[PDB]
Amino acid sequence: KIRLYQFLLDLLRSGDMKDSIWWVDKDKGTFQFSSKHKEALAHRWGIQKGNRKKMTYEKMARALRNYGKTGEVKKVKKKLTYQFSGEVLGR
DNA sequence: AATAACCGGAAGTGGG
DNA sequence: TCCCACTTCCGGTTA
Ligand code: NA
Ligand code: NA
Repeated sequence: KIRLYQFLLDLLRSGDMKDSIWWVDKDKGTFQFSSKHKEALAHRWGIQKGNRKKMTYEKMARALRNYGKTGEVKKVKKKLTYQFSGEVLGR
């Protein structure tokens, strides 16, 4: 099953949910969620995963924070903004 | 207060 | 057995 960071990177590449997520500076790997439309993207993540409960942005971001230590995704000090690692961007 | 973004410990679920 | 990669729940902080 796909990993959350890859789900997000794939969305950014495909542009299929452009109103929910977008690059801030794609060269740096920085991206930002929509305040008003992030839940639709979270819902899609849960359905793609086959999870028992409805996925929420709160729970999705709880998972995102766990990447801080290993480094795949880090929180940026900007509203709803995160950053992929160079390794994630390359791989 | 109402709303929103952000936080993480702890325990549960999946598939190795 | 016991870690993976989250998920779910809860209580919380800051603006
Ligand atoms: Na929020
Ligand atoms: Na603010």
